[PDB]
Amino acid sequence: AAQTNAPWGLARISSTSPGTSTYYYDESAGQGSCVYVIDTGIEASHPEFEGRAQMVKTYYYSSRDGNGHGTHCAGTVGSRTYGVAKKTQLFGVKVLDDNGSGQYSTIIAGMDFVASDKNNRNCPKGVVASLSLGGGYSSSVNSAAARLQSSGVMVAVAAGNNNADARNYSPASEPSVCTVGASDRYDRRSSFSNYGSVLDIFGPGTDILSTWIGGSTRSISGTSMATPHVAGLAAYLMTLGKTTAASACRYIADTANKGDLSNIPFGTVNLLAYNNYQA
Ligand SMILES: [Ca+2]
Ligand SMILES: [Ca+2]
Repeated sequence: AAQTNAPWGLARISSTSPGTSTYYYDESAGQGSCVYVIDTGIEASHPEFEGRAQMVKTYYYSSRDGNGHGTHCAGTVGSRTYGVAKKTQLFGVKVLDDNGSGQYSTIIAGMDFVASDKNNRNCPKGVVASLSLGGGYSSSVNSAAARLQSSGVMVAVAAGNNNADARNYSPASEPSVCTVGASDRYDRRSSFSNYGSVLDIFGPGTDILSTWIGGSTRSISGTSMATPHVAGLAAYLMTLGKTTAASACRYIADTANKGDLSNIPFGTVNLLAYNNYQA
């Protein structure tokens, strides 16, 4: 399949060179896989989700997304126009309030919930969890992310937007998950993106167009935008049978575009997510 005039992030992950505008992908498009979006919620009624998204858990008064952050990330995962895996199933877990904040104890409970909730969902091709959040270092938050990964879920987390080493931020500093940095359309490291040895992969993160609340769209930037690219790619590869939840992060790094990025400090991987699609 080919999506012409696609968002630059989608075209980048289906090309070995920057500057293209077509997203090449296999028609399976992640059908049979499931992706939990642990964020501010999802506006599941948005036409771009085609009825494939639903809220399953909230830790506040409502399950509605009153911020837009979670709706934006979920659209990058699997919306029709702006998504990597255009046929996956989306589940929303609202651990952040409508201001974009949340306590660590609530974020931990959300991860434990996903580990248990997947056992009563029909996801024959596997389960992915996308965490576009984080804060200061916390061993308890790292441990919860390691538990979710150990339970059989491919966990992708944002590296952070501090332009610093991600080793002082959680859950980005947990080695067993997949920590995602951000890049721009010129194959440069995003000026805000964290770095360090704990990073596993880079994804498109600057000026990312996706869905928004009120049935609209808008373009925002952050490592919170790069993570759903990797989460969507994992569901796309797992549906194709290329990898499993336990080894998806390693397979993505093994098959990524290598050396294409600039302004990468020494000690940080120079790897860019890539789907290796050949018609
Ligand atoms: Ca290249
Ligand atoms: Ca890792």
